[PDB]
Amino acid sequence: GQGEFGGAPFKRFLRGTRIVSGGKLKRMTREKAKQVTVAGVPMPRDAEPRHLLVNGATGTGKSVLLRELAYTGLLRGDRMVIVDPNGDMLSKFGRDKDIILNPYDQRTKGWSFFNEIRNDYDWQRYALSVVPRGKTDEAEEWASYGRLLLRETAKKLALIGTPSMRELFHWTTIATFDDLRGFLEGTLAESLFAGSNEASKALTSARFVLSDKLPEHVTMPDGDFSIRSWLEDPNGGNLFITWREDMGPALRPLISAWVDVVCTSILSLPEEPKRRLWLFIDELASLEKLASLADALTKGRKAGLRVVAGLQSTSQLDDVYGVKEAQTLRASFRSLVVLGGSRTDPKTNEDMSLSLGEHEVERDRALERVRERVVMPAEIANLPDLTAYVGFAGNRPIAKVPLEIKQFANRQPAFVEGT
Amino acid sequence: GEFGGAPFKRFLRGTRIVSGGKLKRMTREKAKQVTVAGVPMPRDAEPRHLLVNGATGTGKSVLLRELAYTGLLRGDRMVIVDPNGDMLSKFGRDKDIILNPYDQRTKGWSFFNEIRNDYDWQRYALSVVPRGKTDEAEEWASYGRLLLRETAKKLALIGTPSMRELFHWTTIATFDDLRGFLEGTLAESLFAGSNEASKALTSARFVLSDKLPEHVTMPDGDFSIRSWLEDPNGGNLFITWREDMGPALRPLISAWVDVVCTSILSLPEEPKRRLWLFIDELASLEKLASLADALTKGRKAGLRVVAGLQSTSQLDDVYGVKEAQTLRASFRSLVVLGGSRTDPKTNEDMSLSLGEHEVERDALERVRERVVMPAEIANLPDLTAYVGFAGNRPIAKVPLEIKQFANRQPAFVEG
Amino acid sequence: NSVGQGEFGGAPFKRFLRGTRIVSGGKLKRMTREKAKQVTVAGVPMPRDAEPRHLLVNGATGTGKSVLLRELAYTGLLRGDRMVIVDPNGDMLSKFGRDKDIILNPYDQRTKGWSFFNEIRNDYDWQRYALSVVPRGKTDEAEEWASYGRLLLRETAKKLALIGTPSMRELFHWTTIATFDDLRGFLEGTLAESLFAGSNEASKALTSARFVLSDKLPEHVTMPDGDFSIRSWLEDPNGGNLFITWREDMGPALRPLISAWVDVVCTSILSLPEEPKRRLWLFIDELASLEKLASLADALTKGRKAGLRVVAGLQSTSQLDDVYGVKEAQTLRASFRSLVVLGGSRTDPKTNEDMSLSLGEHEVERDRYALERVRERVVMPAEIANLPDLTAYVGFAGNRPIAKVPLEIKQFANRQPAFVEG
Amino acid sequence: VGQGEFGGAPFKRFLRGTRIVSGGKLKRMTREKAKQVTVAGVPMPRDAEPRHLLVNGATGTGKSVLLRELAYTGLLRGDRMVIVDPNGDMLSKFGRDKDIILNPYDQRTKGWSFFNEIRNDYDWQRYALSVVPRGKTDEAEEWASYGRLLLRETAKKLALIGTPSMRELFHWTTIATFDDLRGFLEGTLAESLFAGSNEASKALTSARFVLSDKLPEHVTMPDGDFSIRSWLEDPNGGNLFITWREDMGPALRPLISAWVDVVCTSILSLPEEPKRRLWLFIDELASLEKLASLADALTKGRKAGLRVVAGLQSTSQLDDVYGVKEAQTLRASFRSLVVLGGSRTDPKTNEDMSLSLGEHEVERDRALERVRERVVMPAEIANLPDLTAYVGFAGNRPIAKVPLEIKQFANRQPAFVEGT
Repeated sequence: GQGEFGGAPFKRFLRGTRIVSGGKLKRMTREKAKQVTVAGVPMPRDAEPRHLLVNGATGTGKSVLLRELAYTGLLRGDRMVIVDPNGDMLSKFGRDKDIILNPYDQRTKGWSFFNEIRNDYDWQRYALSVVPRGKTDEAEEWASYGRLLLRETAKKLALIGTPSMRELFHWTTIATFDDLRGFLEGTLAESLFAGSNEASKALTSARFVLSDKLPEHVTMPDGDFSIRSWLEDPNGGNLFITWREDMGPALRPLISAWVDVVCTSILSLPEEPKRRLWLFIDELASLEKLASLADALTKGRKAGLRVVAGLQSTSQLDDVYGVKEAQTLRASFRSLVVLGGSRTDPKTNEDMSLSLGEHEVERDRALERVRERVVMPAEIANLPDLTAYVGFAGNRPIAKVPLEIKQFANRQPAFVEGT
Repeated sequence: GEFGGAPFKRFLRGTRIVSGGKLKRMTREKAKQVTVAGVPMPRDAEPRHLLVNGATGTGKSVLLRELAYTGLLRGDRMVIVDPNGDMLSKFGRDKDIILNPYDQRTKGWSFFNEIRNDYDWQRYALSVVPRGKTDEAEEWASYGRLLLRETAKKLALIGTPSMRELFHWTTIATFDDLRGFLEGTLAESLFAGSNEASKALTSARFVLSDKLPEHVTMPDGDFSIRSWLEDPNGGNLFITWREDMGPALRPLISAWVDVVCTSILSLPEEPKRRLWLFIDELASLEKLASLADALTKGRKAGLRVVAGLQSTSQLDDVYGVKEAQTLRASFRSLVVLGGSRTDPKTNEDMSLSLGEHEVERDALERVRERVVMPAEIANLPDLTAYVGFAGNRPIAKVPLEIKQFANRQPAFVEG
Repeated sequence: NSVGQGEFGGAPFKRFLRGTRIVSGGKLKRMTREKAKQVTVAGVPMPRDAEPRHLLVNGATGTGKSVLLRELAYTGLLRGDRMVIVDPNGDMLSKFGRDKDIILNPYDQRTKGWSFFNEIRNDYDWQRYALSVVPRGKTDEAEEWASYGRLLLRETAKKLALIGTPSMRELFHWTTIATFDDLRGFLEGTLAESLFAGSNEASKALTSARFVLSDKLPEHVTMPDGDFSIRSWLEDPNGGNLFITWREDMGPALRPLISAWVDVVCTSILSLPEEPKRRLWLFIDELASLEKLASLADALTKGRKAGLRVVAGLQSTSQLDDVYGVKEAQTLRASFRSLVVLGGSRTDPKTNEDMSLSLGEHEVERDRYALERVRERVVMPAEIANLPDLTAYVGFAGNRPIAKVPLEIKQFANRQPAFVEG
Repeated sequence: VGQGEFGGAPFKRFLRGTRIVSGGKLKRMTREKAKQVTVAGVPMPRDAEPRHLLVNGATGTGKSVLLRELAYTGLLRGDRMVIVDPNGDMLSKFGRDKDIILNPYDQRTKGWSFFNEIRNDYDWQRYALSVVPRGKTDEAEEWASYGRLLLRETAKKLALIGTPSMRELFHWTTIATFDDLRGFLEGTLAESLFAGSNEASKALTSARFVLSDKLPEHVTMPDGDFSIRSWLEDPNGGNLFITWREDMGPALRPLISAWVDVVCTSILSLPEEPKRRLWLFIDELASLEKLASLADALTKGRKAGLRVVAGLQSTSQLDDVYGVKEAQTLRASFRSLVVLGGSRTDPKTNEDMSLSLGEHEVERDRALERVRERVVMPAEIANLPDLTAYVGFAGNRPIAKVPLEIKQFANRQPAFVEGT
């Protein structure tokens, strides 16, 4: 037990979590093939499609660690989608062949979920992306009505030839109740939304849900861009989802929609043994409760999906997905990075400490067997910023390593106001 | 050697851990057996079920594949909830069955094919409309089943057991027309008379509009899962689906699994019958109405259930904390492939399930400790499992072997 | 350290101080052995004074609960005791059923004819047995509806009995088939006339009642009719034993009917005339499979004068919480004074900890090679998780030590067919 | 060197916490000059009487025996008392000729209706609170609230028009048509409150249902002019036995609860009488409804000389009736405790009773060691032989494990006498 373990040195390590020096770990994870790095430590190739969760408070260095991972991944020639706040990564790594999705950036592609519909089963599939899962069981009940209204109205507008978001928005939120009812006639939603006060209530509810989710889909520049098509296009570049932060709350549902689209879509890609696709989520708890994320993290190995998500508050993720599902979600990331919580959040520091784990050891007093936290909650609360604990999936020791704020030159403007 | 902690002088009580080899030696029996991570399964443990708990990528599919394989080598019949037809492509024989609305080789089916007696109506309505997540959601499901069983019962009477017609009436016909159709059935007056009754009907329509879709588009036929179970030949059943269509087929796939679960309870007394039920992921299905009884009352029918579980937290979400516990407790044998290090709560849970032991070491010292620390589970290499069979048997840390199986058929064939 | 050797799975000790004492099966049999004729629990004679304080048999599936209950019932029959048995698949009926015994199973040729009408003696019996037909709601709201259902039930049935037509078919028609309006008219003249009319709330209440009754009454309607009265049967000294059977593929459908019968028994014994020598057993295979009974609790608490002895199996304490709710489920379990632990599954460490705790700890002094005082579980949760099947921990009420004893699968020949299609 | 009363290891010195003493030693300590009542043979400190006693124990542990002994010794002292007496057991043993009986189905019962307790105008809500006890849930209590409004206004009017009939009250509140009731209510405070919107109609409907559940037994109750308030004030009044045959417990639950609550509110109005001593025996606290006045009676009845003794078989059941918070406050209102032990099937309760008994800090030989431990382990409570109790009086008194004696009492009267 060396100067890597912050506690008392020991004679022998019995069981539990082993802690090693940053150098030792880099030595251990170093592999023949080209690798991406996590805080200077090469990531085991087999760990990539098992995902990485970067947990740490504000200012701890999450964006720095994600920037480095994206970079080294780019150096290896990997394709990737990046939920990029303020277009930071777009400005540093954006190539000419790359895509931009941002309703207010002039360089943005034109799109509407209509562009992702291939089969009839895709209507509900993407209605689930446009209208994410409700926060509460009741909110999800409403969302359920909203999706019905959405998929039926949209399916019809597509049939009559005018797949216009402006139209869809008019019918679902502007047309009088009765006119809407009439428009619905002939669709699976005709009768379901009529006959009782309950049915009328369900319709009213659906209207309200769509009135909240659709707005930005409307104002979003039209085009033929298809995320599904883009994913299949080998020569497709990388996708940068950007937005100015003063408009985060407004774009929350559109951005969530795009992330979810990617998540469901990869499950439809043709068997491609060599494909490697990254999905960078700056902050997992800032998006809405996504419907397909969980499955993408569990079933996207065949598609070569590699998800890297930052999380500033485990508590916020519980608020968004609910406690049970938030745990299942976090449990779907096999590799972890702890940047530490704030000393104002002892509950999170304990969680991170627990996550890192205990070790059983023998020390010279004869000999004493002692179980202890490899990293105490207090050590985490006092972690200097830009310092991280790296715990890759499987039987690997953890290591306290420092993050380096590499400098990257602006290869492109982060934002270009759309006219 | 096998115990990760400090070696000891004497074992007193609790969980005994043993080497993989020693366990194989202990579990080894005369009769032909199936294997769990290479460990022969005690014959008596088969009908007491096995729960394979482990995070993503820990090797659950591999373990279930081995188990199924060895059970096949023994000539055992089985039903397999098979995602992407992986097991169908490897073990599907020519006499075997396929249930998949989008696969050309699928059998035709509608729950109507399972009705023999009058009580079967509610029995299978429970399959088509699984238990609600919440008490309120189950209240609506309850109305949905009423509307379903009464509508379906009448169609069967007039001679038109059409899934298409069922769907029409339950969700397309106008409120008033449906009302008229229901006249003469037990649901006539129950759905009329007050706002509350109208609300109930509306709720029913919505439930059925969510559950029935895939039953309607399902290629129709005369195939009966009950008749299948009785048929000594029958073959094996592979319930497949392409994963990009999982969420849409969730209710139909759940319906089939539940149909099996209730149906075995009606099978004629058959002492040597052996039937396996492989569920890739228990928490991905809806809250099944008959699983629990099937796990508790299926010994006489020879039902052997093997279910994977990636998140205990997710099962709680689907069944509720109380009922999920009862459900997990219904499996007598356990396998732990370990949680992620991002889920310390689950590692603690598996550690606790593995158990403590009281031991003497060193003026000797008496100590109680976990045979397997939560931290040992979080650092478990993938394809490594802890096998804890039912009864008084020690546990063992054994490696899983990725056996290679050649494709003896195509996983999916579009219709 | 010449103590704890053999019985106690932990380290042998010098002196026992306080807490739970564990003894060998042989020694317990020695200690509970009594002069009078006794029934046995896993081969251990049950203290006579413990009989009317009830027994809870807790254990996961396959642990041997049925074997234990079978043994207890058998030894009780050898002593000539009367008993009611909730008998799944008529297993006990097939082995212990005699000619003078009764059967209640709507689909068995041998069943007696019955309807709750047969139990009405006084005016207060209408609500009393309405509580049996319509068990307590799972939730507060569900119970509110059941409440409206009992109101609709007792008033409708009361009138049918008055006009001379006590028909379950007529009762079912009015309560769930007749139109809202006709029902209202039928109710005119009854206590339910105006309670179900006048506002949307009242209409909603009526609608709710209809639904409850639509769920509960079915099997009562199809139940072969007759004049058999469980109350009269209990009072009949020469009455035999009652077997409540059903084929398991029909358990769910029969749940409310069977629950009704069990509850009828529980309320009725409280009305039995004082008979100091009366001994009546109630065997419940699985307590959590029945509905939330309205009278079980009082029967477990106030039935000693009637000579009521209840033996209930329980596979999941969690399932019981789900049926009765956590508070009431605890109170219910606490109503049984003697306990048997057949051990949970290793997949359920929470129940094993529960069972371990229930068995209790002991404080003991041990030689360190200078004495050490230590508190510990007599039985570790892990010991319960590794308990071989057909093994039980018997803990009788009062100051009795516990013992780890094996269950013997005694063989009984079929003295009658389990089920006879009707 | 710690002695035979503490079940654990003997110790050198006692430092702090709960002291356990032998039964004999405690009797010696609590023994007083004045005449006393006994708890499991232990004389009860006179100052502990008006601070109440809670007898906690599973079924068959001996609660009824203990309460019977207490009542008996209280009678020997000439104390007046109200007894919630199941099956008339105590009535049959201690019932004198001058005593009162309240039981709708016993021929010896007095005639009564809550109308008999109304003196002032504020008594209408006061006793409506007795007839319609607190709701189990916040919503149930909202309905109960509407029920009390309907009850007090309807009853107030019937009293005015001269026909204070329970049958009339019941007709209007649950039989008359919605509209007729509305008309009857015109002119009362409830006229407009129950009209004007769907919400108002819903409230009225709710009230009807509540009353339909609570009033039945009040209607069938033999009428008479007996007043519990007047009885309490009557010096020469005897004792009151509230009896019922157990097969009718559920049906009588609301009526019996009403009577118990009537007593609880009523003593708060009794004239200042320094020498008054009145006992209230409740066989099982959690079997009654959620009483509205019990709490105040336990807290403000010392001036009236109220002494409450209540049995409690399940603390969990009391939580169910009163709610966890209020149930705790209620139990905390009893200053003296008796533990007869839980069942071994209820380790949670045994831990509760163990904790209640408390720990002690002690010094033992084994250099000396300071140790904190439970005076009574949860396991000792689970193995407690029946008819054995731990007595812990209020204040700074040690506890003691004492056995209960099943004294025999001869039937001085029939327990029940079929009405009519």
